[PDB]
Amino acid sequence: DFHPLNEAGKILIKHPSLAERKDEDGIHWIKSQWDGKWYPEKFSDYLRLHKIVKIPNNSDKPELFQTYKDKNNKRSRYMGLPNLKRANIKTQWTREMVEEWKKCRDDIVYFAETYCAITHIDYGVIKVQLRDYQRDMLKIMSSKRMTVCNLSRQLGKTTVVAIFLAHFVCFNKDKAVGILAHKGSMSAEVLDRTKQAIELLPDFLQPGIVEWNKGSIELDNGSSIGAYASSPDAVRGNSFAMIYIEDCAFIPNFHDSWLAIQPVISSGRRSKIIITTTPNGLNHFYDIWTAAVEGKSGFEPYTAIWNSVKERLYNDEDIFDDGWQWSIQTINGSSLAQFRQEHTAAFEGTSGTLISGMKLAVMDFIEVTPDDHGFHQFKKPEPDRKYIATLDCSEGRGQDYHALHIIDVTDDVWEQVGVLHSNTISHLILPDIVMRYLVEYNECPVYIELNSTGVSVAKSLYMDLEYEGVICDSYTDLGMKQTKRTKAVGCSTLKDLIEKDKLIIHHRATIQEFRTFSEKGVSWAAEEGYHDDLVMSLVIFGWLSTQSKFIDY
Ligand code: NA
Repeated sequence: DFHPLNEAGKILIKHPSLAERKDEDGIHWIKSQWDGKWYPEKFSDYLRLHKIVKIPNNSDKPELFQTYKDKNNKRSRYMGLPNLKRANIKTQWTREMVEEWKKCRDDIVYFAETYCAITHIDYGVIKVQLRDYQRDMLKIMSSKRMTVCNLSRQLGKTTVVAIFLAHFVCFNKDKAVGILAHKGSMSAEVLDRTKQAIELLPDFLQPGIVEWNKGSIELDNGSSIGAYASSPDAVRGNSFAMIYIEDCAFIPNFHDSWLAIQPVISSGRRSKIIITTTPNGLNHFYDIWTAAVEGKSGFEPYTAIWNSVKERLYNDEDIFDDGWQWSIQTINGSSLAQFRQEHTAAFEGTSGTLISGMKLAVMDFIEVTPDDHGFHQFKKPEPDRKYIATLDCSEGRGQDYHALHIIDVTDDVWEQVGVLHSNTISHLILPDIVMRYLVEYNECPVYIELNSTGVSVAKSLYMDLEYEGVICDSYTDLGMKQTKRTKAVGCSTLKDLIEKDKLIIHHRATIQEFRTFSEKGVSWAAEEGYHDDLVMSLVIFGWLSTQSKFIDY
């Protein structure tokens, strides 16, 4: 029957068959369902697209600063170690060098792809081959002050975490870094890798080394990296410019250590903080991730799981299968319970759904016969009652649906009184159709999602049909402008509204879409083969609900 992962009726992985194809540059490509990128059919073709680059051995030519290391001059070497340079050596800055240094300074991906190395036994010093997830993480950790990663296990995260920590200390002066982990030996392992990165850097990017031991390093610029077992002592006692928290979810009695962290980041001496971990049930981390993902804590959420290692997407026969058999083989020889625990970064005591099943079980519906159009009337319009309409237009039409909700806003408890749901109505005749329902419900104001179709619909209502009740956040944008944050907090507010019983949903298909509107880290969406149009239209309302003008349309 099912692919192990697809245990219930729900599809968590699509077969290679259903994947989009493409023939280009003499090779057969297959689109991956995890990132929507094109991957060659043959594994051998993937390798000649991600081939190894040797960083050549340079003690000879100081002119070639990109690779130059003064390894043979022992006086220049820190403690006679070839890879490390003595503290306080004056570098001879040429104009080229300054530009390249500065380039690395504010382009972390370039620095990571050009200068970070691993020393291979067969090919010598080679460039680290970054992965798309790692690249994404570098950008985020760099551009944002506070970042939190919900990763799976056996992703080589440390490789990227090391590169970043290296980049920080090598291109910032007088900056103290503290790595915090459950055990101090864990955080010692992290900086070991950071040191493995630092020691392979060319002279011009390598600051001189003052201290260089297991639990601590210090550079001649003033920057340091300290390995610590997580404690409230470590945070208060030190003045950190950056705090990296390793395996955060698996740190017992973290609440006090976390409270010690607050003043260090939150208004605030204002320092960077990077958290990376696999999840561990509904503990303190679930609260961190949720606050980040709902856009409440200023943290930038990021997530990556097994499929980010693209080697797994090619089977034993070296043909692209989008991780179909690797996943089967990894499920076997172990357990589904363990695969979720090891490879999926899912939280234990919960499903993905935005709305808790605890709430989705209590939710009753009102069965009604819809119009010629897609309109479901739950409660008739009443004179002197305030209504609010939200519209998520298709694009689209199956693909997906047009979704209009009408919400009775009069009382303290808001009620969904009408829903238009259609994949048959053209967006050219929709404005009129929608209007008669808006006009039926006491000249109901409407907040339209400004997608390609929405913008158009907004025009027709406000201008062509001269409807004076269309809500706009600006004069260029006649509806809800789509942003990452609007969706995030719209979902967050929708969750609250629904669960605290401020918003009452009557439409069965709406409640049913909530049933499969779940985690699509770092956001929420509909899972395979489901629609989210009805939910997404209510997200619009959620976001509108937070707006001051709404506090009484
Ligand atoms: Na308005």
